[PDB]
Amino acid sequence: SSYTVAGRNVLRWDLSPEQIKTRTEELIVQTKQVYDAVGMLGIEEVTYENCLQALADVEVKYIVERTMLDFPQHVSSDKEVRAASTEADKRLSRFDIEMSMRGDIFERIVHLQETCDLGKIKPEARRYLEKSIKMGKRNGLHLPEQVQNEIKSMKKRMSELCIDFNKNLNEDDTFLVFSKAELGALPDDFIDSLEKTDDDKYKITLKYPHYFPVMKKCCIPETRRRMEMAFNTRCKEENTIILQQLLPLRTKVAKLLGYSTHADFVLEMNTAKSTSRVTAFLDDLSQKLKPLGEAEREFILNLKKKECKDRGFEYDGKINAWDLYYYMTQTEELKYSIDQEFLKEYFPIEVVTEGLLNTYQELLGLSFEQMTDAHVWNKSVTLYTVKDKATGEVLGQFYLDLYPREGKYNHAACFGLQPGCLLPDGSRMMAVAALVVNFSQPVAGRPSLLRHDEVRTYFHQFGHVMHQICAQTDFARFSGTNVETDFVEVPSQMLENWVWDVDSLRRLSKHYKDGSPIADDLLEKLVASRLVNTGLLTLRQIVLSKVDQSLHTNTSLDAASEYAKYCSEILGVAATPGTNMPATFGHLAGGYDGQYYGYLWSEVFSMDMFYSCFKKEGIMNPEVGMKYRNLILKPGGSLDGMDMLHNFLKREPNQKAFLMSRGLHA
Ligand SMILES: [Cl-]
Ligand SMILES: [Zn+2]
Repeated sequence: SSYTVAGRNVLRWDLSPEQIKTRTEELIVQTKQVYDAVGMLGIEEVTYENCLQALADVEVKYIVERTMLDFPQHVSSDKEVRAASTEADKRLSRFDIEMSMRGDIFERIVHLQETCDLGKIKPEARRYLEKSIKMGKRNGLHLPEQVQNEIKSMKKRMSELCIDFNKNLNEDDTFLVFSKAELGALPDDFIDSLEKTDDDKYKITLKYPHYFPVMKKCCIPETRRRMEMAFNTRCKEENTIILQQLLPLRTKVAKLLGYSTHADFVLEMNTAKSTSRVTAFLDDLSQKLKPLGEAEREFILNLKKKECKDRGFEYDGKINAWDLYYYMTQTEELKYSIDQEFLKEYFPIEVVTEGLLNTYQELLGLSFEQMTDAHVWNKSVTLYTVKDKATGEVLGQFYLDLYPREGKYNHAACFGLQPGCLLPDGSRMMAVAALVVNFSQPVAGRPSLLRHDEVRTYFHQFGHVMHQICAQTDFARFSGTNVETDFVEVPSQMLENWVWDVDSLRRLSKHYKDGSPIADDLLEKLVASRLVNTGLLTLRQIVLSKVDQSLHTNTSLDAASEYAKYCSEILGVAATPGTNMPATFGHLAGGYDGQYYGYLWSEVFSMDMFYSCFKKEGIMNPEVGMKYRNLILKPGGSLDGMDMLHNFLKREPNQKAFLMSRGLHA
């Protein structure tokens, strides 16, 4: 039933290494049986029930079983279960490539479109049919069989390269060792948490909770230099080898499919449509931010000269990559009176989580209840059940996995586990999501204290959770977050706006000892500090967006060189010789390849919506929140992104709101 919880979460995290391997093969047997059945049908005999429905039914069954097999590599504490899940993921990705490239299925899907009365099927059924054919042509099934086989050969190779690129980064355990003197100006609560080694020194990993606090706060520039050198050479040798194979393969395949470049190939499936529009979007936006960057660079450089004079260090006359976060943090302290180590005392994990959940219950018309003694992949992970408030309909569940450990995904993300789609049964399948982040854990009496950007990250991922859960579609491939890649960061970045509002921030905050609120004064300063460093922060995102495009267009260019070019030309902060940032750039192997612009692309749509509707009619208004839920979250990828923006805005979007959020004009 669509009004109940029990029996609707089919997922299990019991699995032994043998159980993953055996179920991978079983799943392939069961799924291939359906594709064989559809392929065996005569061309004249195919119909909705035995071809279209049969494939869509098995897609649901496949995707659900697959996430019990491919997800444990990201969250299990057992190393052997992670490797089995990894090897399962590689196998199943080769299986996907085989089924996607079957000419007999593609032949029958095309025949069904010409002969079937397209007006009698649902609009999303027409979409399934149009997209399935589009995929077929994008997999080269219109080309000769000898070309198809070559394309297949390279796609299997590219899959394994992509999986190896990210595995190398998650499995990395590079550390550096420093004395107490070398970690100067880092707080005691940071340094006491670190592991002591021989010769009374401390161990610093290159993880996000270690790296950024050192680069932000450490006052010894040699320490910052060594940490940045280490961070931007993680997996250098092995992932440089991967990129040198990966990028030319992407080109070679794209050219065989009839595209000039790989960037052109991916852009066709995005709201931006074409690489010309992306290049124009980034160059135009780079131009507008240029004066902000020039001003921010000049203030930072003056500030360095003062600190170098005061502390008596040598002054090299430039902003190095290792100086960038340090003086950006310091600019925030001087201009907005914000100490992030003071401010986090007001954001304890329990108070933030409660505040976050209360915010979006009210806004989106939902009810969350935590489940007790829930089946989970770790003791520290919790499970919540999402209900519609008015109807009482059970929309989905989400897991919260907030704390770091050995083997876990290093970065912030949201994973789709179950789609919110129709079954063969006729009933609705319950959506399931996992919020994955890395904030400190409670030590003794001191609880987990969140910095403001950690709260924002928490809100970011919860935007993906709500998208995954509120999305109700007929078919599995359109459900949840399966939208255009350059649209998928609309719902996530949207929710970040509630972390820059005074009323919302007061609702999210409480001091951990005495329970006092943040001062009215300091809340104004926090909301006003949104603009601080915005030039260089946005300019860095343009560098990455530009690099990502360049590496997927002209693929006879050195990746590190290309990064250093845009670093100097756009950001005005040089990449340090010997470091290759692209080799660490996990988005290039995690499905944002040629699509990293999508963050900035989406932020235009998120700000335009936030300013035009939410900020006008009150940011906690249920009618606007329900209008957002129904028009943006609910359809999933069953409609185009730009149509879903049109339905909400009643017009095409524009950059006015985005530009106002940066402090510009048009
Ligand atoms: Cl052949
Ligand atoms: Zn995101």
